[PDB]
Amino acid sequence: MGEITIKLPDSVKVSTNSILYKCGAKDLSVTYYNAGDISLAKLELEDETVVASNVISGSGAKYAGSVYIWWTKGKTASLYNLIDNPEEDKPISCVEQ
Amino acid sequence: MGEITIKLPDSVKVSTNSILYKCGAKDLSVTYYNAGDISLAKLELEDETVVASNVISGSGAKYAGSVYIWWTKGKTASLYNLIDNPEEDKPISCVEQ
Repeated sequence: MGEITIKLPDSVKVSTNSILYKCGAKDLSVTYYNAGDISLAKLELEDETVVASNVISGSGAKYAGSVYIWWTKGKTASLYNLIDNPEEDKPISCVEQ
Repeated sequence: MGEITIKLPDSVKVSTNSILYKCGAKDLSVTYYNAGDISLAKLELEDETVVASNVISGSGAKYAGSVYIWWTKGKTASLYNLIDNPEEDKPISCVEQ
């Protein structure tokens, strides 16, 4: 296969945005998938490839996928692994590129 | 468009399972998208159509999407809306069909 096709119950428009973030000394390729309310972000992490959904948040866009939290405020974003850091308070900082 | 294509960085196999759950007196069509670690569930809710990702859990499969929590233990599953119920403790019970 190689690809996940989610068929949406409508003719909604679907957009794909890719961003390069630099997290410390590592690269991270994140691709966003937007279709109205639906918003996914595929995190191509070294540890495991994750597809996270946009979850409830107050400021920024919080994304939840496997054990990961991808929280983006603008060009900045915080990477949380909930097993490395169950408190969700010692994130890895990333910069958009 | 009408469809979300997530292109996976590999030739992993991708499977699609659809289930009918009955939640009280309503129907719910849920489709699961599995590709290794990656696991999504499109919830075709009356309120809004949601695509949730599999998140960290201890028992069952917990899925997070928008303000929704879809938690499945077997044929049973609990639907939480975090704005209706911020405590995540008064779920709507659903039965597989």
